[PDB]
Amino acid sequence: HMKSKLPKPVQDLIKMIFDVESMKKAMVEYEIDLQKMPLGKLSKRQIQAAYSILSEVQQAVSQGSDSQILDLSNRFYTLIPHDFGMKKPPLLNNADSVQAKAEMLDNLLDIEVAYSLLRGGSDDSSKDPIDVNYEKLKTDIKVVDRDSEEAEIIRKYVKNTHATTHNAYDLEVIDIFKIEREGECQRYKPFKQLHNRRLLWHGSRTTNFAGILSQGLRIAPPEAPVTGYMFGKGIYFADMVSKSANYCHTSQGDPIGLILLGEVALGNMYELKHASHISKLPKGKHSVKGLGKTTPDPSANISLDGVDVPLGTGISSGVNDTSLLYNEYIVYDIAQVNLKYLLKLKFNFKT
Ligand SMILES: C[C@@H]1Oc2ccc(CN3CC=C(c4ccc(Cl)cc4)CC3)cc2NC1=O
Repeated sequence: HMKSKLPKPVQDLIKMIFDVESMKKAMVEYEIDLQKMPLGKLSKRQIQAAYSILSEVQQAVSQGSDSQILDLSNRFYTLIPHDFGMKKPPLLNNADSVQAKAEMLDNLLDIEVAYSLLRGGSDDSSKDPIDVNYEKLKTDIKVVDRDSEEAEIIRKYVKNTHATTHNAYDLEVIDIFKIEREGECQRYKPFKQLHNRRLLWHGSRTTNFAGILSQGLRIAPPEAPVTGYMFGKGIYFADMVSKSANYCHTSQGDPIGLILLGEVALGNMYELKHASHISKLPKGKHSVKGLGKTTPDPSANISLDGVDVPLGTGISSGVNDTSLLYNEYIVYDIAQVNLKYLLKLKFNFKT
């Protein structure tokens, strides 16, 4: 084949995210039986059916028996075969059960997209599959020069926002990509001048990124239990790189991860200290801010192409009795996010 003219870092990026073995590895991590539910059998309608049962389970939890909880638990495992042998799976009887399975199903929606891109489309042996797969993403991906101002700013953001309670590892930036998803700037237009636009982190596991690049960040579907998420069904962001880096789920067994920087239009924030499982905002609000005990120092704010970058070192917010150590930001309209960069990071585990 024609061997591909993309920069090496972009080629390695494409390789990372279309890797089928990594998809399978995520699936066995969630304890999915690949014999009964293989990658090629994953479907949106089965995932949705499973979210519905999970909603039924949330119901029965909110209103207190181990009798009835069993039936519902079993129905969930019927739709998403798990790896338990001649079994009796564990009972899904609490809110952690519901959170953990909802998060798993969210992930499967991204994995199904990646796999379906990989298996739809056309097969031409005279083309580099790196080029073929790049094209499937409908995203322009550039290498940001190590020496530019934007790279300096981004590297300072990484450097200053690593939380002390997340110090079992530290981070090196391997590559910085400037990314532009087709149509997304257009989607963003009504928000592009809202007040309180901010450049924020979103980390995810590398097997989500084909999904994220091809479809954007998305909100969980109507079947998903709103209770499965601390601030209900929106798109979540952090201002501390280490908070988002934790969602990469890297390890000694795989210490390379990916994390996004997005322009997020926050406008009038609804400030909350504790769980609130909503699907719509009260009138007048554009986002939720989960108030952290620690914040990047407000006076160290820098502007990048007109957007605030909260890269100050962590100081006390002053906020008293909060469920959150660090800030969280949630929007409930996909159109309020314009993805700007993708970082590839090395995690150095100090354990
Ligand atoms: C700070 C922020 O917090 C997170 C919370 C949850 C995730 C995991 N993602 C997994 C799957 C998602 C998804 C996929 C497809 C659809 Cl259709 C809807 C939602 C979005 C959520 C990551 C983060 N990362 C953070 O940094």
